[PDB]
Amino acid sequence: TMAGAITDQLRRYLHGRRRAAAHMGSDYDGLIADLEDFVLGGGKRLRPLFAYWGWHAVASREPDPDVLLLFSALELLHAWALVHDDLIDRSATRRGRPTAQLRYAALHRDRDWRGSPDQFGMSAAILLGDLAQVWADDIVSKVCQSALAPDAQRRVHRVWADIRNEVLGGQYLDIVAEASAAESIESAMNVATLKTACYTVSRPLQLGTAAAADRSDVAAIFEHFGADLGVAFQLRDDVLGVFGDPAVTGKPSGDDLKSGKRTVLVAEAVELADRSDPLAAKLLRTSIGTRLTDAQVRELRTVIEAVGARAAAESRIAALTQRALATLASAPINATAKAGLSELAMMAA
Amino acid sequence: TMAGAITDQLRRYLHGRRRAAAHMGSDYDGLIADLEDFVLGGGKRLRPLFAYWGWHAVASREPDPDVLLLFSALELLHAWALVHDDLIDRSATRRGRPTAQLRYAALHRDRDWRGSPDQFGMSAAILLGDLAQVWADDIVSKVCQSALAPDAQRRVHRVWADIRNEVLGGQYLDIVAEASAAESIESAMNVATLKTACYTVSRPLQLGTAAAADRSDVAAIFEHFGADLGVAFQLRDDVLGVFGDPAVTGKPSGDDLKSGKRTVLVAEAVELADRSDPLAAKLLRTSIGTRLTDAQVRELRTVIEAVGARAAAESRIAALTQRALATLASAPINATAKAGLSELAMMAA
Ligand SMILES: [Mg+2]
Repeated sequence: TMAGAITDQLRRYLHGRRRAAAHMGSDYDGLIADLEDFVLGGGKRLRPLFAYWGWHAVASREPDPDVLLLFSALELLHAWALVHDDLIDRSATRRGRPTAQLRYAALHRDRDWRGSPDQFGMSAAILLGDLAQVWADDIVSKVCQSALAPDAQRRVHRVWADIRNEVLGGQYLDIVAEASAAESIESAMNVATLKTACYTVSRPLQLGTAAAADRSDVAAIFEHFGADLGVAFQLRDDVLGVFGDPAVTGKPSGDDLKSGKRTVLVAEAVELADRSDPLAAKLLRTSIGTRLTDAQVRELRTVIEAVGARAAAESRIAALTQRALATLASAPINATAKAGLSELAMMAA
Repeated sequence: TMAGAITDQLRRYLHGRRRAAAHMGSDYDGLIADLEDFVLGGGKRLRPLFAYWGWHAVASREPDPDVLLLFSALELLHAWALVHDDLIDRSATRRGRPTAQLRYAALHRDRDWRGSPDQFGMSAAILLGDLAQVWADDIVSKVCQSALAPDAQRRVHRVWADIRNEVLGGQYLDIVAEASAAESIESAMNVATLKTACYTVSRPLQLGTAAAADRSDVAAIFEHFGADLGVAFQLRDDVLGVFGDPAVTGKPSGDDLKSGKRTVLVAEAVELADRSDPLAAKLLRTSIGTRLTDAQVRELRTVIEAVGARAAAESRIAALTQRALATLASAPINATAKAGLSELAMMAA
C-alpha cells in the first residue's frame, strides 16, 4: 500500500540519521531509537496520504521515492506535535502507552539517578519533540535540493512554513481559549480550523499539489475542501470525546468535559441552553473546566444531549461532509484522486 | 556595524512574519511580539558574526543583504535554544529578566485566567521556543532558494542539519551527565564540545564558509579552530561560574556548584583531589548536585582552588587560545578575516 511505501522511506531516512549521529554516544542513540519507535509505531499515515492525493490530483505519473519521503515528513512533524502536546496536556498515556515525560522519568528512577525524575522526564520530552521537528524539516530541505525543480521547491517551502505556523498558532490559541474560558462557537471554530482543517487536511493536500505542479486553482479548492472536511473531523472527535465508547476512543467517557476542552459541541450546547433552559446554560458555564465527579460528568453529558447539542453536531458533520464531497466532485483534478479522496474522507470518517 | 546590519535583517524578517500572521488574532500576535522582544533584545550577535567571518575568509565581495539574513538565523535559532534551556533548567530569570514560563504565568494571573498559571507558562514557553526554531529554519529555506547557487544551498543545509543535531545532542548529553553524576573529564569535554565548540564557533564559521565557496580545507580548519576556542570559552565560563564576581558575571557566587553543573573544572578538581586530597575528592563527589548552603559552597570553591583545579583551568584556556590563534595565523584565508577572528576571539574571551 501507499502508507507502507511512505513509511519505508521514513524508516530508511531515520536509520541513516541515527547511524550518522552514533558518535554522540549510546544515550542520545537511545533517544533517537525512541523517536523511531514512536514515529514508525504504526498508524494510518493520514497526513502523508493527503499529500499523496494532492500530488495525484494534478500530476500524471507517480512520485519518486524521494518525494514519498517528502510526504513522510508530515508524519515526523506530527511526532513533534504530539510529543509537545503530551507535555502541554500533562497526559500520562497515549494509545495506552506512557507518554515521553513518563517514560524518561521512569528511566531516571530505574537508574537511581539524582535530581528530580519528573524534571528529567519533561526535559527529555522537550528535546525528543525538538528532534522530530528539526529532522522533519531536514527532510524537506534535503528533498527540495535533490529531487525538485526550483519552482516546486518554492511552492513546497511556502506550504511548509504555513503548516508549521498554523499548528503552532492553533496550539497557542487553544490553551488561551481554555485559560480564558472562551465560550463562543467562533473561538472553537478558529482553533479547529487551524489545528484540524489547515494542519491535517488542507496544507497536507497543498504540499503534494505544490510538489507536482503550479495549480493555484486546485490549491484554493483543496483549502475549501479541507475547511469543510477538517471541521467535520473535529466535530466527530468532539462527539466521541463526550459520548464515545471509552474502550474504543481510549479516553474515559466525557473526557472533554473532564479535561475542560472548549469544543464546538460544548460551545453549541451553551448557546442552545441559553435559548431552551437558562439554568442548564448556567450549569454548563459553571461546570466546564472544573473538577467534576463521575455523577457531575454524566449529568453534563445528558444536559448536552437534552438541549440538542449532539443532534446539532451530527447534522453539522453530515452537511460539511456532503459539501466537501461536492467540492471534490466538481474539482478540475484527476478522477482517480476524486475516488481516493472520497475513500480517505470515509476511511478517516 | 556588522552586527547591526545583521540584526536589522532579522528585525525586518520578523516584522514580515508577524504581519503575515495577524489573521490568527491578538493573543498569538502578542506571542510573536514577545519573540521579537527577546530575540532583538540586544546582545553580541556572536554566532552570526562567526558566520560572517567564515564567509569573509573565503569570499571576495561582501554578502548580499539576504545572506546577512541567513547569518541572522543563528540568532533566531539561539532564542529557541535558550527558551527551551530555561525550561530544562527551571530558571526563573535570565540576565536579570524573567524567563518565558514566568512571563506567561504572569499574563495568566494578570487576566485572572483559569487553571494553573505555571502550567500555562510552561506550555506557552514550549510553543515560543518551537516558533523560534521553525522561523529560524524558514530563513534558511528562504535565503537558499532566493539568493544562493544550488551548490551553496547544499553546503548550507549540511551545516544547518549538523548544528541543530549537535546542540540537541549536547543538551541531552548534559542532562544525562548531571542525572547520572558523570564524573569524568571526558564526559564534560564531550558536552562542552557539542554545546559550545560546535554550536557557538565551529558550525557558525562553517555556515558562512559554506555560503561563500566550496572550501573543504577551510571548513576542516575552522572545525579545528572552533574545537580549541570553543572549549576555551566554556572553561572561562566555568571558572567564572565558580569564582567570578557576581557584579562582573551577573550570576550568584559559586553558581555552577549551586546549580550542580558537570563542568571540566569540577571534573578536573575531583581528579586532582584523588591524587592530593582523597577525602576532599569524596567531599566533592558527594556534594556536587545536592542542596548546598552558602558555607558548603564556599567550602567547595576553596577545595577546588586548593587542589589546583583553577590554575589548571587557566593554563588550559591559555594553551587552547594560543593554539587557536596559531591555527588561524596559518590558515589559507584572507588576512582581514584573520584579524577579525583574532579580535572576535578577544572580545568574547
Ligand atoms: Mg529548508
